[PDB]
Amino acid sequence: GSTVPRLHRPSLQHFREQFLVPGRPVILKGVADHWPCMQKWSLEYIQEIAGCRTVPVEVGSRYTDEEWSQTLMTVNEFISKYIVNEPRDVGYLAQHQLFDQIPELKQDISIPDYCSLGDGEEEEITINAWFGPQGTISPLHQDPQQNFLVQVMGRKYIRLYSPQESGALYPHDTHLLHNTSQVDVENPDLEKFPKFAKAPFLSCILSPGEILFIPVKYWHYVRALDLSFSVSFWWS
Ligand SMILES: CNC(=N)NCCC[C@H](N)C(=O)O
Ligand SMILES: O=C(O)CCC(=O)C(=O)O
Ligand SMILES: [Zn+2]
Repeated sequence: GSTVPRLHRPSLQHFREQFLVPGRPVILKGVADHWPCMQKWSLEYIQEIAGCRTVPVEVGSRYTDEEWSQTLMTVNEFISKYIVNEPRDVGYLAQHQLFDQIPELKQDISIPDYCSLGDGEEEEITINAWFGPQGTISPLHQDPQQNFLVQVMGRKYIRLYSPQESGALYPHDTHLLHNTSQVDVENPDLEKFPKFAKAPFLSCILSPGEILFIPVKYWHYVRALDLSFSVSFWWS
């Protein structure tokens, strides 16, 4: 397919009419690139401000693996065990509302102006942190809300499939995982999932300072290319 469009600070109206309403993905430049987090956030700063706090940690390459698990530890332990000391396994501080837990970190980010284009309340917006080493993989899935995924540290390779292509993505037959694809995006078993091949997609490498708008129910697949930290905003 082709690359996700990059727009420098588009007006609220242009974003509403060209991406929000028709549900098209877009990268927003010049919006979050000067949030205090962009130059302040590093291992040391995160250790100093958050190192002592308990956080949920996902262990295993993908959350669809059988030998995959969720455990608890301090931020310092996570960085030590799963980032800097030659990790033995993939650890990932994923989908954790770190900013409700640590209000001092919320100072370093903001609510994107584009969120007020929706029907939801600003404080009903779910803010999650995505902190982990190079190689963390989030398998193909969809979320029930609009998403502003802001990249702070490192880069992320992201694959996007429109909800119309849901048939060729073979969602799990479980209810519980029905929002998660059965296909390994970067190595698809075409013999078991032959329709995944002709399914068109958008993709991009998301870099620090860039915001990825993921339309509601838009399927996304995410792999960290470096030591990465992302902040997702779920809104309506
Ligand atoms: C997205 N990656 C991950 N390693 N954990 C959280 C996955 C739960 C949820 N369904 C989601 O992707 O938002
Ligand atoms: O960045 C990732 O690893 C996945 C993030 C995600 O799934 C989301 O923000 O909805
Ligand atoms: Zn998601």
